[PDB]
Amino acid sequence: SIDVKYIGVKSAYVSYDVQKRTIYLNITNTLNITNNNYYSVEVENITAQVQFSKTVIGKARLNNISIIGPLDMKQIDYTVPTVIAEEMSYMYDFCTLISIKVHNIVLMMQVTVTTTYFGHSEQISQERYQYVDCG
Amino acid sequence: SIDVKYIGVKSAYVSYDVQKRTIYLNITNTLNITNNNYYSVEVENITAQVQFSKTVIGKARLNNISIIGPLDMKQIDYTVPTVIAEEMSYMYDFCTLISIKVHNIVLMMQVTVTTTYFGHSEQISQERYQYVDCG
Amino acid sequence: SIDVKYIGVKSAYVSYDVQKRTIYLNITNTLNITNNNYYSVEVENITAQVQFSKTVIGKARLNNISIIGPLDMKQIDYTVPTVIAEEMSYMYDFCTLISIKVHNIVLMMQVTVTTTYFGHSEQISQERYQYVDCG
Ligand SMILES: *[C@@H]1O[C@H](CO)[C@@H](O)[C@H](O)[C@H]1NC(C)=O
Ligand SMILES: *[C@@H]1O[C@H](CO)[C@@H](O)[C@H](O)[C@H]1NC(C)=O
Ligand SMILES: *[C@@H]1O[C@H](CO)[C@@H](O)[C@H](O)[C@H]1NC(C)=O
Ligand SMILES: *[C@@H]1O[C@H](CO)[C@@H](O)[C@H](O)[C@H]1NC(C)=O
Ligand SMILES: *[C@@H]1O[C@H](CO)[C@@H](O)[C@H](O)[C@H]1NC(C)=O
Ligand SMILES: *[C@@H]1O[C@H](CO)[C@@H](O)[C@H](O)[C@H]1NC(C)=O
Ligand SMILES: *[C@@H]1O[C@H](CO)[C@@H](O)[C@H](O)[C@H]1NC(C)=O
Ligand SMILES: *[C@@H]1O[C@H](CO)[C@@H](O)[C@H](O)[C@H]1NC(C)=O
Ligand SMILES: *[C@@H]1O[C@H](CO)[C@@H](O)[C@H](O)[C@H]1NC(C)=O
Ligand SMILES: *[C@@H]1O[C@H](CO)[C@@H](O)[C@H](O)[C@H]1NC(C)=O
Ligand SMILES: *[C@@H]1O[C@H](CO)[C@@H](O)[C@H](O)[C@H]1NC(C)=O
Ligand SMILES: *[C@@H]1O[C@H](CO)[C@@H](O)[C@H](O)[C@H]1NC(C)=O
Repeated sequence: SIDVKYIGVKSAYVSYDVQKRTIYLNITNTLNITNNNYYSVEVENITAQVQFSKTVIGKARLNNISIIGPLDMKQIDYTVPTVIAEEMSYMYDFCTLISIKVHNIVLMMQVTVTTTYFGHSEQISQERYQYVDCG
Repeated sequence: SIDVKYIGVKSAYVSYDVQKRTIYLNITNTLNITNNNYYSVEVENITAQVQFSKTVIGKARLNNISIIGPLDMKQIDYTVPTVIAEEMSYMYDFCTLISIKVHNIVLMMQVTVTTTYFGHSEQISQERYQYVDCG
Repeated sequence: SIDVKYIGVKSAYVSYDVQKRTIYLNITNTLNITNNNYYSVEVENITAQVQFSKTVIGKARLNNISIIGPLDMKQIDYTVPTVIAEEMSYMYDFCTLISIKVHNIVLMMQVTVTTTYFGHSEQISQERYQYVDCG
């Protein structure tokens, strides 16, 4: 990345801003902007690139061979009982939340067992989070 | 990365800002901006790049071979009972939260068993968090 | 990275700012800005790069071989009972939170078993945290 910007409200190169209930009288504004941008990003000069994978098996006895990749979830139990017994009561639940395994952003790249790779990998995440808002 | 910016409210190269209830009279503003940017990022000059992987097995006896990658979750139990018994009571739950395994940002890169790689890996995360807001 | 900036409210190269209830009279502002930026970042000059992995097995007897990567979670138990018995009572729970394994930012890079890599790895995280706000 080159230019990553997070701005809460207002982003401006030039901002002539006047707010409310304001007197803006007898103003002479002169502005000259000579802006130039030159970009040379991700230039590659490879005369020879070689990726080689070789597997050779000869008169071999293989048994009980197990290969497991990443992210192996096994024998997982969730138990969230919710028992509510009432007896001449006044129940007032305004905003009650029961969240189980809530995912917002899941970015996965090159999650493998055997990988051979060359170059650039980029991940960018921007957000403005707000889970619960009870007024 | 080159230029990473976090700004809460206002980002400006030039900001002529006037707020409320203001008198802005008899003003002469003159502005000249000669801005130049030159960027030479991620330039690679490789005459010869070689990646080599070789596996050779000869008259070999392999048994009980186990390979497990990362992120191995096994035999995980969650138990969150919620028993509520009422007897002539006044229940007032305004904002009650029960959160189990809540994920917001999960970025995964090159999570493997065997990896051969070359270059640049970049991860950028920006956020403005707010979980619970009870007014 | 080159330029990492965190700013709470206001970021400005030039800020002519006038607040409220202000008298701004008889002002002569003259501004000249000659700004130049030159960037030469991440330049690589490799005549020959070699990565080599070789495995050779000969008349070998292998047994009970176990390889486990990172992040191995096994036999994990969570138990959070919540028993509430009422008897002519007045329950007032404004903002009660029960959080179990709450993740906000999880960035993972090159979490492997065997890794061969070359270059640049960058991780940048910016946030403005606020978990609980009970007014
Ligand atoms: C604004 O400029 C004009 C022309 O220069 C002038 O006649 C006028 O009086 C100015 N305003 C005030 C409030 O003086
Ligand atoms: C920008 O404009 C102003 C306005 O008169 C002038 O004086 C200045 O020479 C200009 N600059 C360029 C680089 O054109
Ligand atoms: C890539 O092309 C040629 C061959 O290597 C080289 O002379 C040139 O300078 C390179 N270009 C850049 C932008 O580096
Ligand atoms: C391992 O080998 C034994 C006997 O050779 C077999 O009973 C067992 O099932 C094998 N393991 C697996 C996971 O299959
Ligand atoms: C603003 O400028 C004009 C012209 O120069 C002038 O006549 C006027 O009196 C000025 N304003 C005030 C409040 O003096
Ligand atoms: C910018 O503009 C002002 C306005 O008169 C001028 O005096 C100055 O020479 C200018 N500069 C350039 C670099 O153009
Ligand atoms: C890459 O290209 C040629 C070959 O190595 C070299 O002369 C040149 O200076 C390089 N370019 C840059 C921008 O470094
Ligand atoms: C290991 O080998 C024994 C006998 O050789 C077998 O019973 C067992 O199942 C093997 N282990 C696995 C995990 O399969
Ligand atoms: C502002 O400038 C003008 C012109 O130079 C002048 O006539 C006026 O009196 C000034 N303002 C005040 C409040 O003196
Ligand atoms: C910037 O502008 C001012 C305005 O008169 C001028 O005096 C100065 O020479 C200028 N500088 C450049 C570098 O252009
Ligand atoms: C890379 O390219 C050539 C080959 O090594 C070298 O002469 C040049 O100075 C290098 N470029 C940079 C920007 O260092
Ligand atoms: C280790 O070997 C014994 C006998 O050789 C076998 O019973 C056992 O299961 C092996 N271990 C594993 C983890 O398989």
